[PDB]
Amino acid sequence: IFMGNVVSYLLFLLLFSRVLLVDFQPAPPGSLELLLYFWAFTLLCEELRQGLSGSLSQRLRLYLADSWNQCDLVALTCFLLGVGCRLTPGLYHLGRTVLCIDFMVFTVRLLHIFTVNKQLGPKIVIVSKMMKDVFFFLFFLGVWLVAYGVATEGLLRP
Amino acid sequence: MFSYTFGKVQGNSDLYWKAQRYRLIREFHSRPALAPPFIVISHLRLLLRQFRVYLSKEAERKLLTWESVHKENFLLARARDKRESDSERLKRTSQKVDLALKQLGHIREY
Amino acid sequence: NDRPEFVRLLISHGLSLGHFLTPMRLAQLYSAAPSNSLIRNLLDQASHPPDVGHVLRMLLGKMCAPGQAPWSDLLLWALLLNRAQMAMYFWEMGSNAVSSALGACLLLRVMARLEPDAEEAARRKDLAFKFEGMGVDLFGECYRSSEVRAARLLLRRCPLWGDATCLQLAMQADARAFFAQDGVQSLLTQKWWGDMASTTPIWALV
Amino acid sequence: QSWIPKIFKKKTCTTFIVDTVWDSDAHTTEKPTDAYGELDFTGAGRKHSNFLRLSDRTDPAAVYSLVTRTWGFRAPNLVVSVLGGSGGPVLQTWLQDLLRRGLVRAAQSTGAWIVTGGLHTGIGRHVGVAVRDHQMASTGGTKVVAMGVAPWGVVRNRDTLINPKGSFPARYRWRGDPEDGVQFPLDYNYSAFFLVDDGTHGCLGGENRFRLRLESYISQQKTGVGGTGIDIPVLLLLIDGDEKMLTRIENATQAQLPCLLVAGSGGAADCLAETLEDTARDRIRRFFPKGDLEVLQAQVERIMTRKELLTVYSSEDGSEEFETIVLKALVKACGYLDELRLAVAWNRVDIAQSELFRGDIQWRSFHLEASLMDALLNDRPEFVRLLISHGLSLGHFLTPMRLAQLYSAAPSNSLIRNLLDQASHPPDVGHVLRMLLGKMCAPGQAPWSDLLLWALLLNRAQMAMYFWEMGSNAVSSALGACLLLRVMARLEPDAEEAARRKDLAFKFEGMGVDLFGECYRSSEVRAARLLLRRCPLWGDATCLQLAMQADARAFFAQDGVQSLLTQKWWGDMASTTPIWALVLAFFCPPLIYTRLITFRCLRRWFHFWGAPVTIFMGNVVSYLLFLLLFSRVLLVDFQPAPPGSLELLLYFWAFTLLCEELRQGLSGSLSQRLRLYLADSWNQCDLVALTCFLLGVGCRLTPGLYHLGRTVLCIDFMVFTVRLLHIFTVNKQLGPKIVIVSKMMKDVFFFLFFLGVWLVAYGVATEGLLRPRDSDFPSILRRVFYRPYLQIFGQIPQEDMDVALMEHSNCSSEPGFWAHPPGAQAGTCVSQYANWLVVLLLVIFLLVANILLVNLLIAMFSYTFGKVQGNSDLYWKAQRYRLIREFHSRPALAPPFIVISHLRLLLRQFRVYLSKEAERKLLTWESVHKENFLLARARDKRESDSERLKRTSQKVDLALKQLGHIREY
Ligand SMILES: Nc1ncnc2c1ncn2[C@@H]1O[C@H](COP(=O)(O)OP(=O)(O)OP(=O)(O)O)[C@@H](O)[C@H]1O
Ligand SMILES: Nc1ncnc2c1ncn2[C@@H]1O[C@H](COP(=O)(O)OP(=O)(O)OP(=O)(O)O)[C@@H](O)[C@H]1O
Repeated sequence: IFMGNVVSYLLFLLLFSRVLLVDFQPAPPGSLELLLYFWAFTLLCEELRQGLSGSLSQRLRLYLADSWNQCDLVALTCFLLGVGCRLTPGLYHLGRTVLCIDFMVFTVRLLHIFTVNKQLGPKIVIVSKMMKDVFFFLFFLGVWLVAYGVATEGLLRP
Repeated sequence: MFSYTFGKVQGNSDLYWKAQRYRLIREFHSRPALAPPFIVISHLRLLLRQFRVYLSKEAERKLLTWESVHKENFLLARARDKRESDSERLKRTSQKVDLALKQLGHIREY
Repeated sequence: NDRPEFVRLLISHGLSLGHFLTPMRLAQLYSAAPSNSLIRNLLDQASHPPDVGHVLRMLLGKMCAPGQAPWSDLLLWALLLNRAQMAMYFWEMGSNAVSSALGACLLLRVMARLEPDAEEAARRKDLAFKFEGMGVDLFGECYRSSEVRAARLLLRRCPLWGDATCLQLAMQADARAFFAQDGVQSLLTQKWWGDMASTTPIWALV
Repeated sequence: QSWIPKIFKKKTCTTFIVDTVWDSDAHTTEKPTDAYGELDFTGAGRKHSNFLRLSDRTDPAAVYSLVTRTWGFRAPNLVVSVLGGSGGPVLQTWLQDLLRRGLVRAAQSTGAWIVTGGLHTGIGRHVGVAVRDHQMASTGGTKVVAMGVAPWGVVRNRDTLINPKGSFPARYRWRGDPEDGVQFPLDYNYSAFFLVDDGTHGCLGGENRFRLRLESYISQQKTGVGGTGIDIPVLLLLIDGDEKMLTRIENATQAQLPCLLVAGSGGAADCLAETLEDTARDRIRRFFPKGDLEVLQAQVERIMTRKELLTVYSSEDGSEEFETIVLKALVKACGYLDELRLAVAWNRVDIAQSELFRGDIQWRSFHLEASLMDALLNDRPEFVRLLISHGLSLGHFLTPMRLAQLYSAAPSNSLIRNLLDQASHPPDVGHVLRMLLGKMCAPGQAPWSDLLLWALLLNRAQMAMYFWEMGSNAVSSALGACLLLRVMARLEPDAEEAARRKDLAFKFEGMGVDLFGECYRSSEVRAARLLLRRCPLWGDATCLQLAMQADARAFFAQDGVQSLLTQKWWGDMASTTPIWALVLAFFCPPLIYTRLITFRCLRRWFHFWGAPVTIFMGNVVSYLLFLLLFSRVLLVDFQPAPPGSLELLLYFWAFTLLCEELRQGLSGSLSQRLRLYLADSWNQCDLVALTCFLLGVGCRLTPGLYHLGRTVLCIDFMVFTVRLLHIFTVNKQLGPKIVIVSKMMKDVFFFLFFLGVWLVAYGVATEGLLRPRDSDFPSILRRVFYRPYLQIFGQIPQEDMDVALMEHSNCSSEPGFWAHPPGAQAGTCVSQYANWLVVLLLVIFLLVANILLVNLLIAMFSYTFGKVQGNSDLYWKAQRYRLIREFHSRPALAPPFIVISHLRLLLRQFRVYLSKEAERKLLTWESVHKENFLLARARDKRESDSERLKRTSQKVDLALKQLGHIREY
């Protein structure tokens, strides 16, 4: 079942990229875009089933307290928002942009899918423990960038 | 910093992954055998219709007796290991030297 | 009076525990908790004879909450009152040892959250770690003896703990040391491969 | 089980006679039994006993087989039947001390069965109290086994035991009833209960006949594995008693059962003891008032008739002297058994030491051989060590019949039993060794090697170690033991038995390492001769061959073996020869005759050009020149024209390389050798290289497929070049790091997986945002994967992605604003709707890939390197011998000239040899070093703080005993 779902998710990403890079036009949606809509609907139904089978309020709070389920909810919400924007005649480019970012959000869930895998799992969970070092690096880099960039811009006087 | 943190969190991350492996396997066992977008088929079934062993009493009794035998062996081994340590040997030697002193005092009195 | 050595000595000497422990005696045992203890607070809440069943239901939820020698009753009493040595003795004299160790770990970890005192919570967590270690050691012994019977012991439902399996109790108790031993991991691999052989190559599966 | 009622009966009365004589056998009918199974004493949290209601006329064989096999009771090494028991719940304190400290302690130490009445009254109650008190103040020792032979009819609340289907969890009411002098409960301190139903109710004494028959039957069984041991000793202990007890003693004496009478007890015990020490009627009158004198006197006379079966436990004797007294009661009954065989039947090595040390008796060779056979069969290494340290001829002891008996002592479930059964399609140990270790590795006078092989096959660690310590070819036997144990651990159905075999193999490998270290510290030349000699015990295999077969990396890793390998690597030259000197002599042959190379005309020439290091250097030079020729042909001489002279020379060189590979594959059954060759990764790479060379040459020779041949040969050159790493694996400097490199592939794969996911996400997002007009499939793949991949290496094309750096042109008919990227493989027109997001995505991509992923990979590499350093070094040290041997086995010529030597090998189709004197001297030297090493280890163990504390505790116990003796008087 894990292998089948991995293959299905890879094909879903392939279809998503095919629709995003080729089939996405200001015209009404075509067959492949509607197939992508149906596939995202089935993904949403699976997520809803998993949330139900996991009181209603306590279960919803449990679902919304999980970081990866927050990411999956963000993915599905952005997909819905981009589709709604695109179907509106005015907001086609906004829908394209939202769906472009939503593709990244969908793709980064391969790590969460393969967390169960024996080889990738421990290192994937180690990766999340490096964010404090990353944030220290970003803070020091931001301070240095501000100082150096403002000094150079002031010296050069463009 | 990355090298230090990696070396520091290696073992705890491995233990966490081992602990969560059961939940991941259970979750993959609970899901439909179909893959999307075909899962909707199975979903319709789950919309229309709405990791364990079972042992007989004899088999359960035999299994519990076997477990009790292993528990008693483990407890006996632990007790033997504690008794034969140097701390307990020294304690018993001190107690027996106290007993010898008492007997020597009794002899010395008369 | 919390004298574990005396109870061990008196039970090692001949004595019928099933005849000893009457419901009045069990009520007296539960009425020996300090008025400032967490168990006294829970019993007072459940009384809106003791209500140990209600306390267990509210602590471990359901399907995890729990004549003849009643070692399980005495173990539950000693766990609720946080008496480490007597709880360990009653575990050593009981029957469903691995599941009772996991359930004791779960109950102690649950009650350590409801502790107003940080030191009492630390004591409960220490006792829970000791019980988890006892379960790990006993399952290691059993698995070295026999893998099939160890797997049956791990996957059976214990009626003492609400028909919960050992894996469910360990997951609820967050007993990572129990999940980390080789027998449990190999059983998990065997369940992962289902009705196929765990040694099946990945390329063959593809 | 469910078969018990079919073979065990119960007696129910049919003929009614009022209280003319009720016969127990004539007026009763036997029916399938209804009371059998296990007992749970309700309320008490104790283990379940095993109970059986059985007829009075039940043969002891069936019940004994039920106890030993069905109920899982070990056969007793001794049976003490306790009789008598004066009326009164209170015994004399000294008698209670005798029952607890003397009887129960001895029963636990010797593994005996205590047999008495199982009821909670009288001597049964007192023995139960003794067992309880012993267990309360007890260590982690095995529990005492108690049997209660009690009448069915006086068992209180026995109706709860009746269930024809089998009352396995039979709940028994053992307390709470008013005390009565007729019915008594079952004492729960007893492991098993035999309820002898003779048909009566409330009558005592109907079970004595079955009890005596059972004791007599047990007296005829054999101890130990099989029926090889001595008859099980059965002793009757008598305390107090009455006239019926005198009848019991008379019957037991007539049944040839020794009786130990406790002096100071009372009637029927002090009476018989006083009569025995007197060697007449007043004693019977005072002990037995209201008893007819004639019958009692005649009974006492019949008792004294067989007075060699009676022993007296005098009041002077203490409890600690119980076992010894039992001994003096058993051997006196014999006059077959002796004290040594009894000490072996029990696990009492102290008794054996005391018996051997006493000088009044002189043990002969047949006593010692019998005891040694018992100790060997029963797995008693301490006894065999003690009996061999005592004088004994091992060559005379071990006969072929005895060795067959030793091999027939293996469990039916053992691996060795399975192998012996397979080989028997006397034992077939030779065939088993042949099938285990192959051939040329598979194995009067003291046969220590035979006993070592027997102990290794049966996996008896302590006896195997002892037989190794007593043997001769110690280093080779340790390596061979390690090899055999590692081989047999694969064929083990049980994982724990395989773990035990691997533990023993590690211990033997450590023993070999320690002994070779000792020998090498003593002398390097003799140690090298010992390492390189052929051991006829292990198929004329050298120690290096045994270590290679056993994968004994710890043996290869010690400094003496490594220095010997270096010496063999340099051949007939000095191991300290500089590498630059070797190069100078290689390129200037006459310089081998100068001071440059210190050897240790024609002979010198062959010595220099036959050394493995010189062959390695020559092959390295040849392979470098082959790669040079390959590159010259590939870059210059490769034309669609027919092949030239250099290309044909390259063809010939590749042919000679293929012939060398074929020779190595042959010299390494045909199918098994081919599978071995194809299971090696580097040989797979070499096969791929040669196959691609052939494929490219075939394509090029075809007129159509010239470019395909060029491409295939271009990749094939890379495959050939990367084999320099495999060539230099043998090198000392590069080897360990080369093998460390292969352990980084998991980190590499994690990096590639994370990078691929990030590349897919970022590239598809950027391609979607930019919307290039030249959206061909290769162009899309390029801009999705290849350009972001190059951004990781500093190739960041801002002008192709940042619209602010482009010229804004109306190059698209679609609504919106567009810009023209100058890049050739860009879309020639891109959207500028949300180009700030493209820039932000580039910033995030650089952060995630160039900073986070790369540094994470560095951290993972550092961790893995530190983790696998030592194991990689050990692996390289282990494989060094095989690499040196392989370079020694190959021709002294280098390709393409090797074909010359190959023709020779086609036309004609690391050891020392010692004389008998030199071999004997070397083996004696090795034995001297082994004995010194063993003595040093024993001294180190004895002088440790643990053993000092243990001896101090023992001597304080002795001092307490002497102080008690002083205090008594
Ligand atoms: N059938 C039995 N076998 C072995 N031990 C027994 C048996 N019955 C009682 N005992 C032990 O004897 C001890 C004292 O019990 P005892 O038989 O003297 O009286 P009781 O029936 O238990 O009590 P009470 O006097 O209140 O009726 C206890 O240790 C008990 O376990
Ligand atoms: N020549 C000898 N030198 C030293 N010890 C010896 C000698 N002969 C026998 N022994 C030892 O004496 C002990 C008993 O052997 P003993 O000489 O009494 O009889 P035996 O010839 O070995 O046996 P048997 O009585 O069966 O002929 C053994 O420990 C044996 O090793």
